[PDB]
Amino acid sequence: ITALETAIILIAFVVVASVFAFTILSAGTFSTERGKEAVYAGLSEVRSSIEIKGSVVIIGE
Amino acid sequence: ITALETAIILIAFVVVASVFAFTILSAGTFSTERGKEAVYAGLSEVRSSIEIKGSVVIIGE
Repeated sequence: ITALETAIILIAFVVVASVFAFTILSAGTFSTERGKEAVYAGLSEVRSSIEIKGSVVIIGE
Repeated sequence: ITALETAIILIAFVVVASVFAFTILSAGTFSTERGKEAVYAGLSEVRSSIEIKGSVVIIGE
């Protein structure tokens, strides 16, 4: 009889593998998305800056 | 392939998987500490200089 029952365990191991595979795919997309987001944020930080030109003290009276 | 034997191999693979994971955890902690210690040691050496101020005097006898 080790054939009809053999099918049943076979199906169960397939299903859990597929569901497990489903979750890795979703997790991978999220993780890589955050990675590129950090690089773009870092570059914009360095590029921004400000310079100075002159110094005048006036008096209203 | 009845279910009875299938359980036993399952347990064995989990245990070796667990035991291997524990070793990685401990190993990673040690390596991290040594890397941290190297940076502190390097910084201290660079900042430990000495100067000479004034002239040099010879006392004859």
